[PDB]
Amino acid sequence: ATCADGRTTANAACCVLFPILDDIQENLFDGAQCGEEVHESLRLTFHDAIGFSPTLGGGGADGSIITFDTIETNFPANAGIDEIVSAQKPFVAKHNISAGDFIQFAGAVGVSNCPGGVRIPFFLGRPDAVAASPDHLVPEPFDSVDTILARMGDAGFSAVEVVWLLASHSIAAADKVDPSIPGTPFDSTPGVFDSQFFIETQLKGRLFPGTPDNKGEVQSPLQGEIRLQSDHLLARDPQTACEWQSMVNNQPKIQNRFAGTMSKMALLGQDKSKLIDCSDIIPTPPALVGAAHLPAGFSLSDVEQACAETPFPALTADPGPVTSVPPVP
Ligand code: HEM
Ligand SMILES: [Ca+2]
Ligand SMILES: [Ca+2]
Repeated sequence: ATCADGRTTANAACCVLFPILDDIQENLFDGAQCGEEVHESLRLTFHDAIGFSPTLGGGGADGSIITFDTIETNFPANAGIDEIVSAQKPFVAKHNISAGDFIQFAGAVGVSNCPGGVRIPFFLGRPDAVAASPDHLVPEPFDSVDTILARMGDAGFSAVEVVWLLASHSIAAADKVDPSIPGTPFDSTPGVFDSQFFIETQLKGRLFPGTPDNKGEVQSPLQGEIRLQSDHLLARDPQTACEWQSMVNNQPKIQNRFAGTMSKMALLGQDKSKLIDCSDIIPTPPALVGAAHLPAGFSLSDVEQACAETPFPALTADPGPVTSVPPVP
């Protein structure tokens, strides 16, 4: 079909997304960048969609975290979901689509801004949220591996699918894990969608950045990087360790699995055959910047290998001496 300004798309219903793309790129993503706002909106897709259980209830990706912010925003697990929700609300009100659609749309666009990023399939027509999500549906970093895999399993995800989704921590920081150091990223290149997250979580920890005693934090191998307790355990648990390691220096797999599982996540509580494919609206991501590497000063011996069938790949270390990682601006 051909839309108002001559831009085209497969299905005419998708035309409404064009002016919304333009607005959010300029006014939410600070000029189509891969910074905080993108990170924040990516997180939001999860906090929305994961509110779904065949036993416990919840409408999955339905925008209920926005429509029922008052309730959900005040779940312990949704700490710091405030700003994101409050930031997207004017766009939701102003524009032409449901909150469920907007949350996933912005997330997908946001990802497409990150170097090494991938186009996430996007479908239109989620109806307004019916009710709030029930409590206890959002995984926390201090949840054990069994609790995390059970919850994600209950939502519809296998163990390997969890690992694939955690590629999101490649473009991610923390504000509330250690409040003393807001904006501390989970890997060295928070503005690039790459495998550094899967590499650097496998390294032997060295120190606590910021303060030493926080719920859901373990020692990080790098100053200016934070390691979630959960990610640390997932890189090493027999259920997830080998798949985790398989992501290392494997950009095409990372892109493929992330796009596939994100689309599955975005469809939680929904029906693909009852939506319109609006995937061609999603822009083309910039190519990957940089190659897989150990941090400077590090070597293979600093990797705590935990995949029983397959050894950790050979990676070189960055030229020079050990160094920190700036908080996310
Ligand atoms: C599976 C268990 C998971 C746990 C326990 C977990 C935990 C966390 C925690 C504690 C933070 C920091 C929040 C803060 O203190 O500010 C965070 C950030 C983030 N999470 Fe995860 N997460 C999980 C899975 C996921 C998934 C499936 C996605 C999918 C998109 C995701 C996307 C993000 C992003 C993009 C950020 C960065 C937010 C920012 O930098 O502003 N996470 N996560
Ligand atoms: Ca929801
Ligand atoms: Ca990265």
